[PDB]
Amino acid sequence: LDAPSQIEVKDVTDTTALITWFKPLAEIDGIELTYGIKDVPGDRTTIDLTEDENQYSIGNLKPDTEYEVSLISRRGDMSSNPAKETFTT
Repeated sequence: LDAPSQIEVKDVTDTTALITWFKPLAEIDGIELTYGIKDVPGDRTTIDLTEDENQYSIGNLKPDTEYEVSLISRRGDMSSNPAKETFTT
């Protein structure tokens, strides 16, 4: 599976951020989005999106903190390779 393309984090405030991407080429059941404070290994929330969703708004983040977001395309048993980006509030 092809990973989501043109992933951009925009509209970042001290506590919120908007993640946007382009839908993968291949048909997929959904996208798994995982985000958390970059250097805290245990801080990882995963959201399962449906194939139709192309953006996700995150709130209640910590100010002046570096975060990492990772996205994977899914289709049954299969998953794409993860694509990751960092952003700072």
